[PDB]
Amino acid sequence: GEIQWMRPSKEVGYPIINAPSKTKLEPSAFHYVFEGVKEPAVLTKNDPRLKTDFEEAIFSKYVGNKITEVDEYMKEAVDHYAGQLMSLDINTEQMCLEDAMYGTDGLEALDLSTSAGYPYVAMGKKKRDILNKQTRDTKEMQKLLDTYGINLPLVTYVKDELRSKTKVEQGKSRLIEASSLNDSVAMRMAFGNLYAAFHKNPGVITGSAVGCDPDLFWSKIPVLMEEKLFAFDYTGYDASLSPAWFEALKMVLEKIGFGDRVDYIDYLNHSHHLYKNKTYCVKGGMPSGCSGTSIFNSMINNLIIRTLLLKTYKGIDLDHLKMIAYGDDVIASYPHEVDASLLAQSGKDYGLTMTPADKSATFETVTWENVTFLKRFFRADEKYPFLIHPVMPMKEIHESIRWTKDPRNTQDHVRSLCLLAWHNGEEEYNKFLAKIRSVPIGRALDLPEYSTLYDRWLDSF
Ligand SMILES: O=c1ccn([C@@H]2O[C@H](COP(=O)(O)OP(=O)(O)OP(=O)(O)O)[C@@H](O)[C@H]2O)c(=O)[nH]1
Ligand code: NA
Repeated sequence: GEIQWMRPSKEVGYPIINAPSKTKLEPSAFHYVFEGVKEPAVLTKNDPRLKTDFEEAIFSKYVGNKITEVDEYMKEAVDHYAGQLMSLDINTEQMCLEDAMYGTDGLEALDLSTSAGYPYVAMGKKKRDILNKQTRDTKEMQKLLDTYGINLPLVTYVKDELRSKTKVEQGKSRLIEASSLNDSVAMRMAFGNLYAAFHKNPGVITGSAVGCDPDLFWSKIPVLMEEKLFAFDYTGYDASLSPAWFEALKMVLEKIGFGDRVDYIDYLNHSHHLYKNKTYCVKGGMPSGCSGTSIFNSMINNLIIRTLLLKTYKGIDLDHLKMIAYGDDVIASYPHEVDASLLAQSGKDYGLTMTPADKSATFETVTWENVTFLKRFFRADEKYPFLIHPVMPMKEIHESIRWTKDPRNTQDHVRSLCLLAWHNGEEEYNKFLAKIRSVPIGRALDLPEYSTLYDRWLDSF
């Protein structure tokens, strides 16, 4: 990923974009009842907490484009992955505007809470308008697709969320590159069934985990993996992607019946962005707020791991590479041990910065005891060991519960945390509930007891 040029949006006929300057995150009723060290992320250059320029920091994620062409290894990776996806009979048909907007089996309806994007954000019009849950009115939308047409600019927003102190002092705030409602609808029509196929098949055939339900899926993973597990973290995955990785992605799409509309991939790759008063053009880099970002990032991860393996171990048998990705997160396996540190080295050559799994200091062996996927561990249940517990650390839950963005959603926010929390065991869960109930707001909440959660879990399989 690399910014080719940036300049004043007025110079090119674009309206300044208004983004709230104040966070919506305030201490919650549980702020002092639990521990935590995270604060809201910097949303402006004027934040007293800053210890370096904001703009330089938020955009430093674009480390550049390391590779230019798709080499021999990448091409092989493409053939293999595309070969696997082939076995899913993915329906190559387009998706009718109705299903793309209000969803169908395998695909959820569009989310009304996220930015409608340009030009709407600058016109003040929102999603509530165009979309009618019970109506299913294509008309208004359909009309808009002719008036403004696809392939429109991406509105860049600073993600309003909790970050470590360092990420606050270093302006390391994440940005949200939002796509126009028009594009989201288009792509969902173009790829709609690809998404559904992926959502309906989390595992090692799609090599994807998007759309999965951790409570059920965790018990299926161990069986799918090969003997030896390997993993690693990516630093700035999305922004590090070079155009070549997008071409490889198009080759996969073409090979499975979507060559028809691989142009859509070109806009993710070479893209136009609006941020505040400035406008910029980026070469490479997966935008964080487009339709499919998650799935396309996972597909690219499947090509990356394959590529690094072929480049480092001539003779490797990709048929026994069992991996599952969720964007940049990944959990992989092979019948034989491999040198992650070595693989990370080849990774640099492809423009990927890979480091020991879970901020380790060195690349150590990956086990079912220390491996994490989506910040969650895998823990077999005491009573019935064949059922696996996705275990989110309590630290994560503690940090989250200490803040709020809307007191109206306190019931839902805490309930959600409870559904992640109990997998840590009855003792821990009850200590968690106790503290929640040690202040008025908590005592008024309708929270599930351990037993109720555990019994429900057992019956869900
Ligand atoms: O809206 C956004 C923007 C960015 N991101 C994602 O955040 C990642 C970079 O944002 P982080 O600051 O969390 O990235 P990191 O993974 O590079 O941090 P390290 O562990 O290496 O210290 C990028 O790889 C992108 O995918 C989102 O998930 N959503
Ligand atoms: Na891009």
